[PDB]
Amino acid sequence: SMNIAVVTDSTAYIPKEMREQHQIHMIPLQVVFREETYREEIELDWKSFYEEVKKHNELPTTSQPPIGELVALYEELGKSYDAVISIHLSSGISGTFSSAAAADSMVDNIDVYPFDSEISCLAQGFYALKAAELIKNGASSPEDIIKELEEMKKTVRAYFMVDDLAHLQRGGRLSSAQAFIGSLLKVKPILHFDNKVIVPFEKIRTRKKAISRIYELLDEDASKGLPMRAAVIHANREEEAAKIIEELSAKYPHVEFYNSYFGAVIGTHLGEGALGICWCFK
Ligand SMILES: CCCCCCCCCCCCCCCC(=O)O
Ligand SMILES: [Br-]
Ligand SMILES: [Br-]
Ligand SMILES: [Br-]
Ligand SMILES: [Br-]
Ligand SMILES: [Br-]
Ligand SMILES: [Br-]
Ligand SMILES: [Br-]
Repeated sequence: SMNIAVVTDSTAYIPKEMREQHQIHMIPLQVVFREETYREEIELDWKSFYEEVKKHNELPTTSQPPIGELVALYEELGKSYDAVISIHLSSGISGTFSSAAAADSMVDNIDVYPFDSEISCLAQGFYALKAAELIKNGASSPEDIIKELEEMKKTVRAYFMVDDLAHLQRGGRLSSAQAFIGSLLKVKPILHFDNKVIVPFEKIRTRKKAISRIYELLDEDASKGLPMRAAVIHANREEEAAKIIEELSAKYPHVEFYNSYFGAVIGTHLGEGALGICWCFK
């Protein structure tokens, strides 16, 4: 029956060729520099970001997409589609989600179904892949697709570490956590999402130990022998990510592994040297 489009914001970091394969449209968030503000992924790739930042001593900030651009995308989309699955980074770390919702009453020709992925990066990307796959196999209810995504959210996991805690501190997305701890985070932990916001998952002494702990955490799901997607995400640490994927994929042939990155908007908050691993059931 009805035609359903799929949208995600840039911070899902789905490779552009893969988005084309799967019919996934994308709305960029912004990275703000001293002179220029860019639309990430389209106007600034991840290597340029980390290169620009260190060779200009940039202290970038980020912005959600202008509500105007969301509306324009939906209006355009609505000429060929009845509904859009609009998938976004956590409502606890960005106003993007709530702008997608508010943009729905601003467009007549399409029904927007905002989905709070309560996460970001390729973990959020995974929801858009599932949505496209469902749509490809004749999913004709936007509601049924959303139900599907919410169930999948039950088993999506992500753990990550940063090199310098200062970037997160600066961007403000450790506020909730620190509001609950009652004080200031000084030592680097494993981080994860809990109730839509970033919080320490566990105290750890070294990055090496953090990775090994995350391996254990992955094994808990990877050991069931059920089909999975997983991504090792880096902020300018591609070789390190590749060694991890080399070792992990050998160990888990049933887990499809992606080498992915923190782009300009997310890397603005995590900082170069950040590393994480996420996964979910296919
Ligand atoms: C493999 C692990 C992936 C986990 C994803 C971590 C996301 C980093 C959180 C901080 C970024 C906040 C973005 C704010 C954008 C805006 O200004 O609205
Ligand atoms: Br792009
Ligand atoms: Br329409
Ligand atoms: Br509408
Ligand atoms: Br479905
Ligand atoms: Br630090
Ligand atoms: Br926060
Ligand atoms: Br660490």
